[PDB]
Amino acid sequence: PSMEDYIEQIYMLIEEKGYARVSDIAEALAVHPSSVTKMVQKLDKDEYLIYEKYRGLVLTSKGKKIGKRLVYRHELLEQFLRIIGVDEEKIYNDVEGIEHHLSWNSIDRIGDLVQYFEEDDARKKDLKSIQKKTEHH
Amino acid sequence: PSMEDYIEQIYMLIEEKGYARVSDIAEALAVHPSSVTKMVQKLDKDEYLIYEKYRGLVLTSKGKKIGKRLVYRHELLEQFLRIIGVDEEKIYNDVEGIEHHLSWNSIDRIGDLVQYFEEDDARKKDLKSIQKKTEH
Ligand SMILES: [Zn+2]
Ligand SMILES: [Zn+2]
Repeated sequence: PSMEDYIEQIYMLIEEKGYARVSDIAEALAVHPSSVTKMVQKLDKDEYLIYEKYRGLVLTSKGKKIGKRLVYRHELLEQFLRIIGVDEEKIYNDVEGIEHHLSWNSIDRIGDLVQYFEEDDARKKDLKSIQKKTEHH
Repeated sequence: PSMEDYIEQIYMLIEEKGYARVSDIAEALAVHPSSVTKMVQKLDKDEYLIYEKYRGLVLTSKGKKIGKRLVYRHELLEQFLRIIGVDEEKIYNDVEGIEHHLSWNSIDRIGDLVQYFEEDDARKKDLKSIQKKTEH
């Protein structure tokens, strides 16, 4: 997991539970707690989050903005693969593997693509028609 | 560099030069020759290629089929990012980063999408109109 992977999951946990426990981060990323503590320290140093005494892990404004961006990117990519017809079961793992290796330019263009299809269902129908061609013929 | 990264580059060198030198593979993947030798041995064990006392490394039919599919995948993804409007200069690095992490289902669906736009320019024009809209 990259730094973006950690911030993405920390943001999600804070929104889901209201806080992000090291044990919960470790579970979400399927890694050892030590790996989390190491990354958390790096994120603290880079000012993405803090840990004032008790209370707990808290994202800084910089961490919150990036986290929101990452969840947006994840959601958008799933919608993209869903719209173009990828089997639902395969969508998550694919987004997991590509999301943090795409420039913002690509993300924003994929965003335009999604809007393109959402704007007129007729385009989705024509796309399905093409899938039928490339299917047999 | 993953196993697929190596096969993709080896296939390309063979198509370009007619052979894949360890040094050319190291330069293409920006890695040390030692890492190449290690990977080549793994690829040999896995039967993707073999070594010849006079022709260097040769891909087996399994390696050739994979290599061809990898180059197809790379080219397809570049065309996809290109048709949807990504700045040309950013396309290569994006494809390099995602290409070997997409299922065939996704690759084939992206293939249909490319055909969808290549079939009627009006669709390209309409996508451009939306980009102007999302631009506000
Ligand atoms: Zn994600
Ligand atoms: Zn490639």
